[PDB]
Amino acid sequence: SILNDYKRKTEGSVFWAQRARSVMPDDPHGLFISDAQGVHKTDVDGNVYLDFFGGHGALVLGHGHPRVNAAIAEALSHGVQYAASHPLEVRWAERIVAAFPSIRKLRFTGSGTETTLLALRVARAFTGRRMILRIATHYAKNTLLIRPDDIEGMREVFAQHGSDIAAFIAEPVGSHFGVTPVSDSFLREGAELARQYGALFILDEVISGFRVGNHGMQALLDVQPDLTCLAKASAGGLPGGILGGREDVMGVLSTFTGNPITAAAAIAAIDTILEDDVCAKINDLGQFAREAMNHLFARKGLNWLAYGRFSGFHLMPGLPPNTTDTGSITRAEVARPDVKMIAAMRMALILEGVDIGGRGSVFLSAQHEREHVEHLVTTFDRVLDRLADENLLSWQP
Amino acid sequence: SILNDYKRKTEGSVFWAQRARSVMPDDPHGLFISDAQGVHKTDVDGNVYLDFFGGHGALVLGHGHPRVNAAIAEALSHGVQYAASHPLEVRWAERIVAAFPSIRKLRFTGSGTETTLLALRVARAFTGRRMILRIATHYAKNTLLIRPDDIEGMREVFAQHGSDIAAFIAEPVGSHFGVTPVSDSFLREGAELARQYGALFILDEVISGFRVGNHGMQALLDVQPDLTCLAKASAGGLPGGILGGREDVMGVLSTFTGNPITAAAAIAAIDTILEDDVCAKINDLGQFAREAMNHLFARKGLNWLAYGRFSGFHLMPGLPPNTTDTGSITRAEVARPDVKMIAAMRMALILEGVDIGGRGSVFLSAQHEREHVEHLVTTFDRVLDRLADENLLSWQP
Repeated sequence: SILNDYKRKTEGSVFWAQRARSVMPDDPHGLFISDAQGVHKTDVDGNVYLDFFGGHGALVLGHGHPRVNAAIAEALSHGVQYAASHPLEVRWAERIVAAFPSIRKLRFTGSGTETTLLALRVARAFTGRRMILRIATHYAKNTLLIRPDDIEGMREVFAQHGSDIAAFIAEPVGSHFGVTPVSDSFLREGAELARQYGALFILDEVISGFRVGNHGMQALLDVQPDLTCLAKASAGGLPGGILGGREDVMGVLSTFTGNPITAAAAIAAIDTILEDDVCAKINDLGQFAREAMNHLFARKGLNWLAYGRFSGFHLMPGLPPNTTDTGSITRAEVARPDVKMIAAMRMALILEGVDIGGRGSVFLSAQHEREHVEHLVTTFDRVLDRLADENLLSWQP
Repeated sequence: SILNDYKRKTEGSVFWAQRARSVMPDDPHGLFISDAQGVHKTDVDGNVYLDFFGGHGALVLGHGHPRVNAAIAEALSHGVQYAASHPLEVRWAERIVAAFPSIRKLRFTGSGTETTLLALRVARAFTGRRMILRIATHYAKNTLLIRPDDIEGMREVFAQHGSDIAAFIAEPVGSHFGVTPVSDSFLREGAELARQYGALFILDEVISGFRVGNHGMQALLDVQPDLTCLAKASAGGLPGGILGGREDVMGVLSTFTGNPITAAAAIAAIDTILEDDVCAKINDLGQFAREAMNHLFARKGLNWLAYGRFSGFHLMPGLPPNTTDTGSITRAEVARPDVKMIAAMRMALILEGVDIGGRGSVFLSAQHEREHVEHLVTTFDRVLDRLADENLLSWQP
């Protein structure tokens, strides 16, 4: 079986998973990783994998890009781990202001989490209002919830509550870079409704920043958010966040200090992304990968769909591969894929030497090539056959 | 003047502060740091400072301890920046469970902020209750506030609201490691009130962990918190946090994955702290420093007080140095020190080659010695004379 093959391939991860279970809360064991470089990683058993998810978006340039690692090495040699005032942080900030037209002034934070938290406090401070509107992910007294793409629900929320809404906060593309898609038009209307009711619009660009393009998702949306949240690729793949925005709104900021090692990584990563035309190349690769996967599903006679935008894709078992409207995903109308099937899919991919994320998600990096995507297609072909072998596939759409 | 001497000593920091002001929200310029090692740091002008605050508590072992840096270097050479499953994270977790008797199971987080946030969500999940009790710092519909050491206010809060309180969360020693002191007895009573009303008790050990002793502040309090928050020294001085606690409460956990570089630093730092008896040595140094500073104030005829516990101290201008009850600080009865005086104090210390934190706070590390504390005393003697020179000191208690 897939499961027994997987356990036999990863006996060292089984060993470590047992030690982990004794000190952490509690289906099949996860993969313990010992090394990574480029677009490959190695587990504790010495198996090598082609990696399509390591970093969860934070590694736009792949594992250990030489320019980033050289900057980190030089910064480490000076011995400063934290500083509120450091030249590298200023140079990092200069890149962020230059990239995002809406970001006039910024503050560094310890994490993406602290950034969105700080953004809400700043919105409440600046407006004096108490309530925050956010988009529902699955379906907190000052939290209002709205389903993605539910324009009419959003209008009723503002009509009933708009004068008490400090801000509307939204992640573009969709939750977790598009697992639940949200339309650009829904974000633009929410920004307009926010302005008309005196609420701020906070755009969470923690994943989109320095991935979808050189000036953020907000440039693609033609929207000027009052506040922008950044981290991940905008921090060179290292820990830390950035809250940026309008001068007047950021003025309300007039324990985390600052991280010069992260700043060194961010300067090198941003310059490489700009110089090497990385966002365009991974956007093209993402479109190639979605088209190749949907052609594979069609070839095999399977009602699966590869969906998404930019340098990522996601899989929805149960929709036909020629599907163009992802509304049934956004509206949570598609049946949840069988959890045993998804687990076996992830295990079978690992048996073939490939790893992806979650229930079937992929990020592409600057170091992936079309040849790697073709290897993913060939591997998925075999994985689907093995799922069929174990009666884990359904064919009704 | 102090101010003009300071500007002349730090002209390179003036240069960088100008570039910083163009990209960040907006009294005197901060010190831009280029290098650090041991208990010293260097600014962009090449001035060297004896450092009593770098890391804000996170550097229990000083700047660039050789054992920690060797571990970080070895971990970096393998190229893995993030992993949910990595052997070093398991070994790090084994140290945390071994150190804290209350921590049976733990989850790693991206930051101290994410840890206290996650702790509140876990408390609400486990209890089903909506409200959180925390201690007031200066004097959020589900947030209840109580002043430090206000036992009677705490009882009334529980009488009026206790069945809806998911948790009482408190930082030991006091806000920012004792700037506003809170008594151990107040924490013990709050833990008892929490249990009796079905609320969880969350102890924020982000600063106390692996600083006050080898088994946390909770061992010194004889309290078994349901959840413990850790970061800073418990993460080897590197980014990341840890939420630990009771098996049943952590069971409610059954985007951050894990950081093997932080784990490498934490293993090395914890082992060094344990092996080298560091907590006892910096507790002794902290007591020495408070006594030496209060003797200095007495010698000079000044009504200033050095207060605090463990490896830190804080300064309260306006209280006599023989003061033993810090209740007037806890009750916010002491007048706020003049902001011009505090700024000049910090600048004058820098002119003498020393740096401290905030409005007069100090952390001591494993690499500080009594000789360094004596140099701080001698330097403060001169700084106080210069404050008097500029009519910045008041002598009424």
